[PDB]
Amino acid sequence: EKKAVIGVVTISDRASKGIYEDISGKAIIDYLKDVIITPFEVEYRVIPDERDLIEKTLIELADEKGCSLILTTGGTGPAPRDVTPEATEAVCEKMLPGFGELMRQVSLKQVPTAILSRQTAGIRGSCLIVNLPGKPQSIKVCLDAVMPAIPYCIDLIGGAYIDTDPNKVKAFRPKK
Amino acid sequence: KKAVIGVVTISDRASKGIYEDISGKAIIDYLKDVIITPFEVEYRVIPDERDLIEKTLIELADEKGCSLILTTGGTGPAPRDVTPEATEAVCEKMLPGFGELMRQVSLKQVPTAILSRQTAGIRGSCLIVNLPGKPQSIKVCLDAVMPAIPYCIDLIGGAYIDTDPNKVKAFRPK
Amino acid sequence: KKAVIGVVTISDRASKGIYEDISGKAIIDYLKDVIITPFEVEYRVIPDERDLIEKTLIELADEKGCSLILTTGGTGPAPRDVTPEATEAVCEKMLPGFGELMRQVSLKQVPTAILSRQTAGIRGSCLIVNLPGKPQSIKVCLDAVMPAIPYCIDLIGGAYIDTDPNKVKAFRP
Repeated sequence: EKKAVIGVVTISDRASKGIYEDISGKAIIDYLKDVIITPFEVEYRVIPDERDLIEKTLIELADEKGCSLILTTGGTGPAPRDVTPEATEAVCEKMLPGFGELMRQVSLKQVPTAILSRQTAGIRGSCLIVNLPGKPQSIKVCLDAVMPAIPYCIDLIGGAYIDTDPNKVKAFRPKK
Repeated sequence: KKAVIGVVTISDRASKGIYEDISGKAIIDYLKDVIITPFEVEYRVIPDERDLIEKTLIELADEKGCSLILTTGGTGPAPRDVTPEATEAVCEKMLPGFGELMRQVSLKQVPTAILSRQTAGIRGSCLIVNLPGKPQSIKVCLDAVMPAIPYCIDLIGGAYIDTDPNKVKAFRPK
Repeated sequence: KKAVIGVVTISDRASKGIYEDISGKAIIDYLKDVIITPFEVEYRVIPDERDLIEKTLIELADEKGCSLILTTGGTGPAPRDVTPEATEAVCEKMLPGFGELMRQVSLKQVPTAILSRQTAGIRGSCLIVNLPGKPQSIKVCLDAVMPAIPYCIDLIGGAYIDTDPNKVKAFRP
């Protein structure tokens, strides 16, 4: 059986040179540990806002570390240096428009500027890559919104088996 | 102009063997139930081979004169699901609102609706729309987008289609 | 630094002088009504010709120094409706959330909202947003996206804009 490996990449020129506490990264890893009940390992990376480095990082995680899921945080706004979506589009062979649409929709509730987010999601081999926001409150609503479909998506692309605690988040798996 | 509607079932079972087509059935049943104007159906069941999908859509729009083509199948994240790609390839103008609405109305009952890559686009005077595969989802999606289809077809110079207002209100700013 | 907003009406009728532009005027009125900071308007009424749309958007952003450009017209399914195409052609980064929300908000009124291809993108320090036609559908879309515009402009190095919190709250994290 394939081992479940999950990538968590915090993208920020600032944090890349040092960060006392990666609140965004910690929130994401905390979430995963809480809701997931199947065995899995985390591959954490903190890199700057450099398109080529982000692409190479995602590639290393998916291709070398064998991640079935990679969650990024940061670099998805309208500013010129925010190139996480561009890097994500570049390494994936197929994008999932439903992710960005839903994440912005749930984020909009409390954040009117959620429509400025260029967060997306895509598939590279047997790995799903999802761009999350930076704010803890936004990260939470986005994960609550998309996690229910992640395990099944991973099943469909041949990734590692992941299951969640139905009491926190139920991993929807449609059957024949 | 004669109203011809294409219904294309794209199967990922061409090799495993097809024993039924409940998806195509749901679509044909829907069309017959709501459309009140005369129309014919060009039905195609093809394997999920990208070039064949594009070829089929081009034939239906260009040779068979369809004003609307409805597809089912091959719209998920799996690598073999390339219906959306084929659709983009044959269309000159895409309509993002279709995929958006279809994923939105399907979300409550289908959390995995965000995995769907269904889209919609225009090729000359023909509107092409990707539909899901589950009959229940097909009806839900068609109920959401059919209201704007007849009018969209008018705007691109396609054949006249009108539905039973007691079943589906084809909105026509007129 | 100076706040300049472009308002582009893409219509044949209006460009011929045989139709008053109720759309563009509604946009200008909206801006004058909600903005409380100093700004000027660069108004243009042009035919729906692909090349003229791109050149007008480029003139406004590059030569007139607009930090925001609002277009109206040519965003439907018809083959002549190429405002979105022209917008994509001049922007270096698109904003999918804008089209998503505008269609969302429009669905409330009419189901044909899904036929709209309105979008938005960035060119340098200028934000370009495609608005609807009816002066009424314009107010509705603007009420939905305006809250995030001033801040977007801040992030791309554009001019400072702020609105009347009693009319439209310009959200700034």
